Amino acid sequence: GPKMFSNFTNQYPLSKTLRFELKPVGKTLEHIEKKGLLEQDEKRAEDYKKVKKIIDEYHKDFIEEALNNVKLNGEGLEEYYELYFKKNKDDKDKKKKEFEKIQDNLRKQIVEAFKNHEKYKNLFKKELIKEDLPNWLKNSEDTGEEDKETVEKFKNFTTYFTGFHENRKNMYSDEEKSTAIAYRLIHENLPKFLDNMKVFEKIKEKHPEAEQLEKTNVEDIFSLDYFNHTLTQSGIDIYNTIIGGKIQGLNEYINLYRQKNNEKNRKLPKLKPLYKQILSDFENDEELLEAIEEFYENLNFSNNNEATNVLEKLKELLSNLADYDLNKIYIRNDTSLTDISQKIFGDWSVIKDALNAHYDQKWLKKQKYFSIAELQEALDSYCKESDESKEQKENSIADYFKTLAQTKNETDKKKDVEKIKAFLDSIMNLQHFVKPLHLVKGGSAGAEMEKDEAFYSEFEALYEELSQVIPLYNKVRNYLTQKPYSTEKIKLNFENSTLLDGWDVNKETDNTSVLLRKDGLYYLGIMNKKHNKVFENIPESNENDKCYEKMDYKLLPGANKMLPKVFFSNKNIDYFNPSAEILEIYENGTHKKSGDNFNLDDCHKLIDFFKESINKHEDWKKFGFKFSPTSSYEDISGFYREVEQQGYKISFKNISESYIDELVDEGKLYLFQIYNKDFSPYSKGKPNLHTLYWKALFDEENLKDVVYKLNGEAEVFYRKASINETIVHKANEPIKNKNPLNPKKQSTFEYDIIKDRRYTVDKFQFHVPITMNFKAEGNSNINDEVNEFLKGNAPDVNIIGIDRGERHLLYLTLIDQKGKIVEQDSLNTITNEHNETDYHALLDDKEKERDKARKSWGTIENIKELKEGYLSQVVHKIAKLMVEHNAIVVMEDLNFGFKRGRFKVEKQVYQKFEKMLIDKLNYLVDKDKEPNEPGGLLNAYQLTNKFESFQKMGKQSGFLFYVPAWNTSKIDPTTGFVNLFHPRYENVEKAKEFFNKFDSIRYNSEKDYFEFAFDYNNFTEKAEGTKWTVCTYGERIKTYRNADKNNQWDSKEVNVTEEFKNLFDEYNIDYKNGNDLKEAILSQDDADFFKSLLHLLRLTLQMRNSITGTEIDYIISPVANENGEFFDSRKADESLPKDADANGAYHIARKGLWVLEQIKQTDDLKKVNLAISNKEWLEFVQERKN
RNA sequence: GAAUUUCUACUGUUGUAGAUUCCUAAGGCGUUA
DNA sequence: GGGTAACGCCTTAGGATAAATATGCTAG
DNA sequence: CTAGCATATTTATCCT
Ligand SMILES: [Mg+2]
Ligand SMILES: [Mg+2]
Ligand SMILES: [Mg+2]
Ligand SMILES: [Mg+2]
Ligand SMILES: [Mg+2]
Ligand SMILES: [Mg+2]
Repeated sequence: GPKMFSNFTNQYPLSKTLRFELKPVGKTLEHIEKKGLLEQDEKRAEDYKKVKKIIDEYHKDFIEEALNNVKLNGEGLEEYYELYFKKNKDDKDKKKKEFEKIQDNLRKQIVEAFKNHEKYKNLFKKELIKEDLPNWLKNSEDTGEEDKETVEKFKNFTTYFTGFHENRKNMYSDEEKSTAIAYRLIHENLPKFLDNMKVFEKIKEKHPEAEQLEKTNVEDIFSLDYFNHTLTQSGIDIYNTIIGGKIQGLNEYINLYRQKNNEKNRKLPKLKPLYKQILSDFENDEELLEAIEEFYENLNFSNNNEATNVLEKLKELLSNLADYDLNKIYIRNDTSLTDISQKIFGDWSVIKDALNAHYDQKWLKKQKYFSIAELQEALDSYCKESDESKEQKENSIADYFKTLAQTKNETDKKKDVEKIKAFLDSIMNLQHFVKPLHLVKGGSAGAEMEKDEAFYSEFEALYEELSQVIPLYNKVRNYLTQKPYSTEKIKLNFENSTLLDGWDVNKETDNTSVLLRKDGLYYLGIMNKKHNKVFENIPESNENDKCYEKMDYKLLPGANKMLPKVFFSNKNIDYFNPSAEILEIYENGTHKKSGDNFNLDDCHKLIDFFKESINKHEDWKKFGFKFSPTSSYEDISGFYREVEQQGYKISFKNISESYIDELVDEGKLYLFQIYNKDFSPYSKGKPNLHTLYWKALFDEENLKDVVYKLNGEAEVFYRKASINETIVHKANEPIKNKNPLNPKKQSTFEYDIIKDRRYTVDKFQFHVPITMNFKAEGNSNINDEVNEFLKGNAPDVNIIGIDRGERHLLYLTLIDQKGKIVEQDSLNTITNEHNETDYHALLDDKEKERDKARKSWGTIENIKELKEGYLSQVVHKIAKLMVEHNAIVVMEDLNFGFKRGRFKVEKQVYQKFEKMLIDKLNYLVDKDKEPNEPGGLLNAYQLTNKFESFQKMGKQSGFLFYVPAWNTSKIDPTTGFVNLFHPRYENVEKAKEFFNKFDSIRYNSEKDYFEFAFDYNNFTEKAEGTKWTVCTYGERIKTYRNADKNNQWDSKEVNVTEEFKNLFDEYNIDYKNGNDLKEAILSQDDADFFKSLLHLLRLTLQMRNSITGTEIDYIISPVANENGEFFDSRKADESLPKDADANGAYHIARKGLWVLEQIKQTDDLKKVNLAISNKEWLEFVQERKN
């Protein structure tokens, strides 16, 4: 039943941001436009970006000025150096504790260097933008009045930089966070420095020197006590340019020195550069047409002042190549030779084989440019693999050149993209063809001897005119290829530095924002900053008139900060009058547990004082606080949690509609409507999930016991129109349906349907942060509870396995505790309550669509978005199956245990799918369940730990278990047979030794198949399982090769029994009587027979028989299971996988079953390990009795 | 040639079904012309 | 495969606040 | 000289 997840609700809190659209009401938009609140806020974005860049430059200079004067102790540096070189050993107390201690000491030294500088006192305050930044700009000579004006525009608006200052505070921190300077300089740069030191101390001390030592100080860069110099960005740059790789560097020297096999193999010791210091570093179609016409005129011209037409001049010059001497004409060694071989002979390797077999035999002295005469000589004798005895090549190179020059097509001479693209295609095809004869740069590995003047002198001047296409083609491909709509939105402030930062009643003349509600529609009023007291004094609240519902939001944000601040402030300390004992308790930190002076009595006394002060405070005693007895508090954390949980209430006050209308009309209030398509009068179906969250924020049931909290610091954005031309489906005209399974062929609408209507007009935005499970205990890691429940009670817990199939996008298999399969279904088609969608067909069609439209340069993209919008349906299906069938979910481990390629859902997409399922199961609601029923809106399931990173999650994420997908597809489902063989092919001796360890090779008189009896103990350094009996009945499909004709990736159904019979009979081997075949197979000789026998042996052991063209893909067993029956996926009994992709999901489910058995058996929970091993998995599948 | 806070599949009829945590900052890696 | 940055991913970090306090303006 | 008001800016710092 539902007992499994009934106790896994309300575990830890979550925070999410809901997005809406703001529709201005009445004269809101008119007044917004009149006061120019949109241009101002779009200019503020540019000003904010420029001032942030200026502050970044200021921080750059401060970092360069601070780290320059720091001097590390050095002895601690030597301690870190020796600890880093103490070998692997073990993670004992020393290797970890002293490592962390020295790292923290160095980091704190760097941070102390930061703090000592005078500029650090007011680096994150109003002083920075008021005085320090203008003074710093004035000091700089280059400066600029524009920069000073931009900074001065924020002289009374500094609070707008609070988030940026918080972002920039992370760099000057002690904690080991990636966004820090000390952390970088002690954890990332220094290990690279020591690695460079050790690779130098190895390679240089070896002394096989052939490079320049650069000695004829110098070596001080690599010695110790120099890490102080490379602390700044200038030092890092100096170290990198010394390393190098326009000044010669050590890395360049060593890379050039790795040749002649003296040190070439030792490429790993290559010097890695240090990491960079933190925070340190066409127009239109008319112009394109003009450039195209200019190049056309430059190409053809009008045949004036001699023939300047490059198209025919180059053709004539190439036709004249035969008359020119071939002893001085050079040819490129690049893929142009491959093209020449493919065109002249039809084989792309003839010329290269001639050059590597007849021209010379060492490393061939590889040169960039060969000579035409040498190629002619080589082609005159190329061993004539398969051709006429005498080949009429003549001047084969020149013959091919002139052939492609004129007789190839006789069509070289010639606004729409098609014509321009075809012309460009022909042009750079010709330029690629003529490129081999061009001399690249000068002094390219020698050669470049005295050239043919009469040919090459004209050729070099002719080719430069045609070489202008490459930059032209680059510009064309850069300009022509650039999405229909745009998602750039301007943030709106409404003249308030702190807007929407909080909803509290007291803090509403400062944030100038309220919520209103009427007839189930939620509005948002952002009052003008000039009149911010309009809501302070409501004239009346009579109920006869139609009334809005203004929200009375009250909150106590943080108890640990708010309580001492209010109760221990010079303004209020007299009112509350803390006793001397309480003041001493707070000062000495006795209440805190982190301090060594922890005292339960002091903490309880402070808690009692806080309770009394809260009772005294007028705005806080209205919260209706109800605390536990003070004697039950373990520490101050419990009291703070209680205050935070109970310090939040929402009430709705009634205000006249006429007052709001007058405020909107007069321009004092900007009234929007928080809108969603579920808020429309025509909406009738199930509302969106975020709409349910928003409406539950203010529900009476929710407000009785808060589950949803309205968080402050919201944002209002403005998105401009992005799509000018519209594709509109006119009204009263039938529209063809896009769903083939839909019975209704056409639909008629009495109104227009504009494509992407949300992007053709200006739309406001509203991002509302909300919190789920406000009063949650905080069990962020439910693994201990899930494991305890699974061990205690699991007679009815099923297992679900998800594997990305080769053909099927994703395959699902649900199994019991006994391994019996209940449900098998490929997730390629999702059958929801409506007609099913063939997502496999969609992706299959759209991949072809994208690859064919890429040449057309239509920026369709998609594919990714469809595959990332497909996985949402799969996540919904998985959640439904988990809730309905009481099953855990087991998946592939993509960190350690990932699979190969050639699956539809690649590793990158599968990681995102796993992340999406983890996120969904963090808070899992059903739009159909009751609000209070478990799994409903107010009692949501929480079946997964909060997601932080792919690496942080281990082998268990709550109810999701991760297993290595090693040996999950190519295993028999019935028995546990696995093909662990790695035969390969070698000489006769090793093959004969291999076949010598088979127990018994024989022919079965009955049923007409071979028996290959053996034991796994003879093969590989493993001792597991028992002796198997591999047969020759269940292996059909075989492929010849990977490419080319007469051998290809083409399936050929062949009976291995018949082929084995023919192979044995054709060398007079007798097997009719049924005798053991070990004799007469040791006859040796005829190695090809051994290759054939070994290929059949590999053939008779493959599990997955696949055909590329046809969809059939079946797994068929080579061994029987206690009844002389060989498994076959084709003739399955619905208790075994029906498909070659089903086997992976079934075996992942079985791995999860093994995980469940391990959890149940162990009595040492909260410490047990779940990472399965290959030996244990092999023993599990080969468990004899099931 | 298809409406959406936003995405995907739709017509499920001014919308249907299921995802949907947003803003800012820093760093690392990969394709290539 | 020799010392190129426009895109495309990944990692990490801060926040999702009311109230005390300092400062500018009116008034004197 | 100048008490009071209104606004902008900073601050208060649990424990797992
Ligand atoms: Mg303000
Ligand atoms: Mg709906
Ligand atoms: Mg798999
Ligand atoms: Mg498979
Ligand atoms: Mg929708
Ligand atoms: Mg769409």
